[PDB]
Amino acid sequence: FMPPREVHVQVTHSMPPQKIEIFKSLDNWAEENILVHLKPVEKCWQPQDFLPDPASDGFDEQVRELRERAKEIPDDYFVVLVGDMITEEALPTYQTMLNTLDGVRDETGASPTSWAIWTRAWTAEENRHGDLLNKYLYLSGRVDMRQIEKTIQYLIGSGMDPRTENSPYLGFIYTSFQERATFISHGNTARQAKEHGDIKLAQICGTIAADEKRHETAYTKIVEKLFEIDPDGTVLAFADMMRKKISMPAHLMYDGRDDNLFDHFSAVAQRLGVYTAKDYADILEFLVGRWKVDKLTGLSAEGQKAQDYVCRLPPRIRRLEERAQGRAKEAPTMPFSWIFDRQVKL
Amino acid sequence: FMPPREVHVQVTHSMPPQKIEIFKSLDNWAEENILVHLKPVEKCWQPQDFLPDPASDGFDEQVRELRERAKEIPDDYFVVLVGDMITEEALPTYQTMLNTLDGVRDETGASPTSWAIWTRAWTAEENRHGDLLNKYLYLSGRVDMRQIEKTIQYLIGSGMDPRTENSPYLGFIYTSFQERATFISHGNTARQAKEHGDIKLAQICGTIAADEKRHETAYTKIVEKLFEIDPDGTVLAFADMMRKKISMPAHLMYDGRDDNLFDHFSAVAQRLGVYTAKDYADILEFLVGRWKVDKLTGLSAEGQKAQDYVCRLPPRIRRLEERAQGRAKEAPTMPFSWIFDRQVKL
Ligand SMILES: [Fe+2]
Ligand SMILES: [Fe+2]
Repeated sequence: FMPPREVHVQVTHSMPPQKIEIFKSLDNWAEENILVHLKPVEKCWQPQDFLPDPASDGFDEQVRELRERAKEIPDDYFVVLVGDMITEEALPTYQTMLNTLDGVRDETGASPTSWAIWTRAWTAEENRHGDLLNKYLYLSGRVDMRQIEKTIQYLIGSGMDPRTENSPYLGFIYTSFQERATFISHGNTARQAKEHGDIKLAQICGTIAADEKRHETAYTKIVEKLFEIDPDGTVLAFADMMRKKISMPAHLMYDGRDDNLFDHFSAVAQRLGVYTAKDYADILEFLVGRWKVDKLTGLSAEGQKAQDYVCRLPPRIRRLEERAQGRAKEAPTMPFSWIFDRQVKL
Repeated sequence: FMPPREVHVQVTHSMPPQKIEIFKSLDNWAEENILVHLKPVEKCWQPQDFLPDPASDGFDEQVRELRERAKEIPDDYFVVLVGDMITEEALPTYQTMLNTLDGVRDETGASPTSWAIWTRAWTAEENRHGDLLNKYLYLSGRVDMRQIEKTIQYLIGSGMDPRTENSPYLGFIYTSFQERATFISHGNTARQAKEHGDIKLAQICGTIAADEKRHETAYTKIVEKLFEIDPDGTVLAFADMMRKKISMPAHLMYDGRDDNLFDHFSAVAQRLGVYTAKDYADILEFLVGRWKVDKLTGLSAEGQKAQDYVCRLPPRIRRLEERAQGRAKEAPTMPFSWIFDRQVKL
């Protein structure tokens, strides 16, 4: 019953150590540019805002309406939603990931540094996503919670190596790409929940999307400054990540039944138009756009090629991955333990 | 609206670096002595096992029975249960904490080392506790979930510095003490749920207790080997931790309303006999017993005093903290946002 393992040689601490200082120097910069994308907790929504109120006489009719509505939502959607939700619940991993990063790590668990304050805050904000989606899914009755729980335990046990090699350059680029992927993801699960008549679920997805967009803005701003301070190392970092392809935090997903669970979940996501290969491209083009990569000049021999590769990658990735031919018609149907081994097209 | 902050100078990397090797050496030892307390995921219980089944015709009558029973459980209990639950949900922090530890850290997020495998697995096991208690509490309708959620967000944002200084010696002693504290905690919330007629909740707490006992056994076994390999550094570490007093992972608890929320939650917990100053002693006595600290001989000048301090501490802590006089009668009554500002004795 072994889950899938990371298949690539594991590289640690691949950024010149003499560069930690730049992040220690950037500390106050971060305090005034990042710790603003922090809504005070009192201002933040909480999951309870979107769920039946267990301390109200309303509770029953609310739970009943929730379920009544969930019937008009297809299984394929739920598979995607569930996958989405599982990714979210693997958060401990993700915090841990951010804390592998060399100049921006929380050395104690309660470090007073801007980098740490941000990490602990982002995590606290992120924690509400799992909770919300979880309970929603629980209440819905449309899904197999035990299999979903099992999946999550496998996932956290497995972890992820996003191949950031302990580099804040790579780490912050990764998360930049990452968070945008899930803004689109939820953006669409939201759009689609409305289309299937469930405004309250659309609201759940939409709010989660808003949160991921705010975080996107923050991590890009860190990278923007890195591009500004150290163009060379940064372009190099961006090209490195793209060469490796960004791998989603949930790729080692496993439910004890399906050895290609991630591939399969992603396929459904793609068929429904929730998150496509097309989007993956749109992300780094946006990112090449945002970081004005084309507008950079004066770099090292190695910088030249890195820039050009990263600038010219989206059109190629576009063609390469727009031949949905074998799979945008004769995709097989496949069971999913998350929905009691009911089946959906791939 | 600022939460409480850690009040002690933050010390990092206080273990001689030349000692990382001992943990790298201990790697295979850990694989055959620790990765056994790993029940395969398939064998593990999941939260759904203890909750109403949302995909059953039974769901309603189950939710109904759950709440009917929660009425016969007093508010003070719930305060304790909720605080217990919040501590649990601060898990991201705790994984992060274990990963601050120098020779036992996960360098990548999916490190193939025994130490990392254990950390990721322990975390995946621990994740179920929050989920379970959360949903239970949500269904119960006896508690204010929004205030609980808000508390959690503050908590994760705040984190904890358990003062382990990046030392696996200190880290593993901390978690050794820690996990035993919550085995007792849950042991008693369990006993007491039965006493108030809610067997299903007793089962929830009892199962969570079983998990923590398994983990206790593992972390003590790491420390046992450390005592065995390096008696000096270890006794020194144990005395250091005790001098500092072990601080619970949730001490910086805050709900936007009560500036001494931890103290207040702990007080209720003490009044109900869930976790007392008396217990805190019983833990390190058990630990001084378990690690046969008294039976050690041949140490350094500094080792002598460290051993004796640690051996003779529990009786003193016992007398010192058994004068529940000012507080084991005329404790004030106090509101708790976790229960809609209803009040309980302290
Ligand atoms: Fe998220
Ligand atoms: Fe626990």
